[PDB]
Amino acid sequence: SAISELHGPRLLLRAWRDSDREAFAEMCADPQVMEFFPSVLDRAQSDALVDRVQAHFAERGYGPWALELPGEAAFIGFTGLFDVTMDVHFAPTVEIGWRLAPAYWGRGLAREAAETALDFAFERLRLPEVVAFTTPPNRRSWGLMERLGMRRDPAEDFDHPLLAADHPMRRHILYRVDAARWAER
Ligand SMILES: CC(C)(COP(=O)(O)OP(=O)(O)OC[C@H]1O[C@@H](n2cnc3c(N)ncnc32)[C@H](O)[C@@H]1OP(=O)(O)O)[C@@H](O)C(=O)NCCC(=O)NCCS
Ligand SMILES: [Zn+2]
Repeated sequence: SAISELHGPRLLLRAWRDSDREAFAEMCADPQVMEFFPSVLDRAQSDALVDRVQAHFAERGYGPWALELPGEAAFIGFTGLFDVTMDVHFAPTVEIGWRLAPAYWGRGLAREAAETALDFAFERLRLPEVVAFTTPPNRRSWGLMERLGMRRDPAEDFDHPLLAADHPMRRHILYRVDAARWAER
């Protein structure tokens, strides 16, 4: 396979390692990290998530990269691209998502990771568009989407189809950025 690593000024976006699973599990168990998600995850659930990531990298050659901070930390979380195949109005497409350990918030690291992942999406993969979705309360998350230059149509708000019809977290907002908008920043 030989999954290609992506480099920013500060960040290394790399394939996941066994050593990552411990660090990622405490992130998944952190109520500040998982605040706008349905719940925190146990070790088994966190490992399942990593298995899905590795399987995504095996099939597609890209995925949510593990974020390394050379000269500081081996693992501060993930940022990158996931294929959207679920039954939503904007499928099929590619989504960008991110999760940082709280110690690394407020540093522009999610921004830098996301810019590196989108550079890849538009320059190497040459995708027409990348989406991002989150819940309205998760201001840190859609705050990053709009600072990245992604734009929301409130009319494109949707109920996540892999949650229950009456799930309290069901309502998601959609941000989009196309090759043209990304190149124009
Ligand atoms: C969503 C999340 C990744 C955002 O991370 P973040 O660190 O807030 O985002 P950025 O990398 O853009 O950093 C922005 C902050 O750094 C500051 N900053 C400092 N130096 C900066 C730099 N060089 N570049 C950019 N921002 C910089 C900005 O002013 C801003 O400060 P503020 O948040 O207090 O206003 C993070 O809150 C998180 O992991 N949350 C939990 C997981 C989650 O919900 N993910 C979304 C799933 S839908
Ligand atoms: Zn959600």
